[PDB]
Amino acid sequence: LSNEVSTDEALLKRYRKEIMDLKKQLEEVSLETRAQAMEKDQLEKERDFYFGKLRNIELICQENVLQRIVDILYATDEGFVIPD
Amino acid sequence: LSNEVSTDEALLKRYRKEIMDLKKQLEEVSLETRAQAMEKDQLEKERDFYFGKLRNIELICQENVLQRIVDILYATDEGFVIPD
Repeated sequence: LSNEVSTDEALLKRYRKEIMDLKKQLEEVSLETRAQAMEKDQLEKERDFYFGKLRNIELICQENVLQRIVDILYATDEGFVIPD
Repeated sequence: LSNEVSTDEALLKRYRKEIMDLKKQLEEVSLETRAQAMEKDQLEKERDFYFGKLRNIELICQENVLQRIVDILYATDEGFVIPD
């Protein structure tokens, strides 16, 4: 329990300022989340853009230099690998 | 200007509840932003994982079925294309 004895007007003024600051923060974080979501969608489109080529390259090597192109498709690259 | 005449205690109680709700919202949006940032990093690693294969496949086709593998690398795929 604080030993400060504030007036009711001063505490109301403090609460209005905290509410104002919290609303400003909430809208800023919400707008940043929207911008980060759009950059996340762009990264996903680029990922699917790249994978669409690897998938078609695998189909070309399947029906038949061409050999080690397959090894790259299923190679472990820095902790990640495409399973069978 | 509202025609309501509230007591100072009732308005303080209302302000404390709004501050409590705003702080809860701010922490929830902040935690969601952290989770979305981790999923965004995973998408970026997967994108770079895929591109690392396309880059090495281009190097293999450069030094020399192999023909149309290059066409796929530089093909326009649903509004996106890798420039020269």
